[PDB]
Amino acid sequence: KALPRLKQRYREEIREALQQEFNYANVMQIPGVVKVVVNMGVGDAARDAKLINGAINDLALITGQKPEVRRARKSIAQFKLREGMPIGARVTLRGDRMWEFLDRLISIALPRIRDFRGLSPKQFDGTGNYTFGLNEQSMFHEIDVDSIDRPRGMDITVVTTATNDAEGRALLRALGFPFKEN
RNA sequence: AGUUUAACUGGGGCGGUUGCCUCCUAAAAUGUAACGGAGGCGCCCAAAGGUUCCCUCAACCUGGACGGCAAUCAGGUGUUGA
Repeated sequence: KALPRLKQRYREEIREALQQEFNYANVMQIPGVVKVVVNMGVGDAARDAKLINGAINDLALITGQKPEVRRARKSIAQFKLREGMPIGARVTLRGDRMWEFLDRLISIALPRIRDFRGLSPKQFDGTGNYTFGLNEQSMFHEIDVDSIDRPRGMDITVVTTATNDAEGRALLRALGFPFKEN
């Protein structure tokens, strides 16, 4: 029909490749990309919550979704933080938007960041769910670079049905993630 | 000039206290004294009430850019210690 590039590639070849690398007794034990979450934790919004709107605009122009403004769970004296205030913009991404954002990320943004010597393959939680982070936003072409007054990084996590870092790493590298060899 | 100027009080005075709520004392019903042991109240909320629906934390582990023990994100453990 009109499936995303990455998704048709996934269910055409990557599933079989993962089966070969890990002979799974059941097809439903195959790893799959559940979701990707883009956090934009901005703790600098406590003193002034005017940076959160820029975080929102950035995440929207990146992913395609209005983010969820994560109110603080707790007040912290050191971080100048009360409860309930806007610290962080989260976007959950599932399905077609997820696959499209991953293709965009891989094929555009990661080679667009300065001095891209790869992403660490050790950055797995222990359940085949990856998480890396960025220090800025201009790596996404969707943003007008002239309109970037403040750098605003993020934490991108890719959570999968994999049950270990090995299968997760296989899946991500098959999708085409830049895992440097260390 | 007429009068008032409290009481409890291990004598009285000084000090402290005086009403309400919670615990212990209190002896497994209730209740139970002491200038016995500890605290709190003299409000707040127009939602912090009503109802319908939904959810389940804290803590810990692991991974994560600033981010640090601890901000927000992900996964897991977690039947309750929040």
